[PDB]
Amino acid sequence: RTKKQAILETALQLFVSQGFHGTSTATIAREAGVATGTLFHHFPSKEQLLEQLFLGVKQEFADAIQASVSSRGDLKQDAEQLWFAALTWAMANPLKQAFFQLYSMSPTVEQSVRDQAMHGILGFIAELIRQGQASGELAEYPIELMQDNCHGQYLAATRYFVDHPERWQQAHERSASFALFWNAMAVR
Amino acid sequence: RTKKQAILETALQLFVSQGFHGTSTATIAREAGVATGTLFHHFPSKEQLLEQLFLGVKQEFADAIQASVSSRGDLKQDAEQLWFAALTWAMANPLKQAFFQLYSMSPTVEQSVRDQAMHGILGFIAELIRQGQASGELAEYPIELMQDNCHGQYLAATRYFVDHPERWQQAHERSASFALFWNAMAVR
Ligand SMILES: [Cl-]
Ligand SMILES: [Cl-]
Repeated sequence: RTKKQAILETALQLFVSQGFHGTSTATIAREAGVATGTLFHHFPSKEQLLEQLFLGVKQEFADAIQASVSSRGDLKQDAEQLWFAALTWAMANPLKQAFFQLYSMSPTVEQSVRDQAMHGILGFIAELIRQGQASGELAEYPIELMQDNCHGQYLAATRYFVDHPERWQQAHERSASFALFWNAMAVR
Repeated sequence: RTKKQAILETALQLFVSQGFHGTSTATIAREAGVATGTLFHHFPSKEQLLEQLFLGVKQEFADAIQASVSSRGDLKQDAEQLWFAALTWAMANPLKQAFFQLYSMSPTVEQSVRDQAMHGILGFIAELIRQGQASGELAEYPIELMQDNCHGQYLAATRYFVDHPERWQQAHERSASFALFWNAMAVR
């Protein structure tokens, strides 16, 4: 409805179907129904538009998975709720999920912007790992390697369930996905 | 050296720096030093060139990691050698590794071609998982989910070590990366 929102929504569609460098600002503006001048006012470069979109979608994801969890104090239970809320979000938002698969861990997004998403927007993930390490449930590996690992396993499980959508309906497949996630981190 | 190889190497450079849809066949042919006619002889479409490049780099990766293994019959030891050979390859080939980060798990490559790389070129990975399950060393989850998980953990660890190249020189960082990889799969 808003000019800025039409640009962001149109950019999301095009960056997924045609890529970042495969998409021109003229195409974005036209498909959004705005003058090229209006696009550059809100976003001075195509790079800034991608960065704002990236952080925006990351914030939506973080907000959805945290709002789905009401803790009872058990870390493994909360980790399970967060994992299945993340995977549910991925199946419910196929365009935004395809955007993560393409840009979340790619050399395309500036490392500093990927850092803001990792330690800022998803800062609570490292806090849960720290709590699990302190309680003796999680192994003591470098925190940043463990968060990248959570991120890689999420992308692997969502690739799997998008490729085999019938398996997302099978509890044995879902349980196996959490087991791979938890057992990578758990103390041995 | 060969006309076909100059094209594949040029396409690799451009598909990484400018993307697939951001790169034209004219630019590829020009930068490879070949006539557009020669490009289409070897590769009838830009899609076929990406697919042949993709399978080619996957075959090089598979060949390098398998050639670096001195197996003694211990699965965990062989998995450790394969994991560190894969990460060594990623650090040694920054362009081809960036190509995997961008295309290996992305919706850009045809699912059929991603399947040929997964079950054909890297078919030995599934065989090692089956052997580990039969020996009581690896958990019994669906093998395709486990293989996607191996793939996601590799991309996460190589993202980490490319972002922090000084940590790749630290044995405790390296050991922690294998621990996350092995413990995801191992029986509990
Ligand atoms: Cl969506
Ligand atoms: Cl390279």
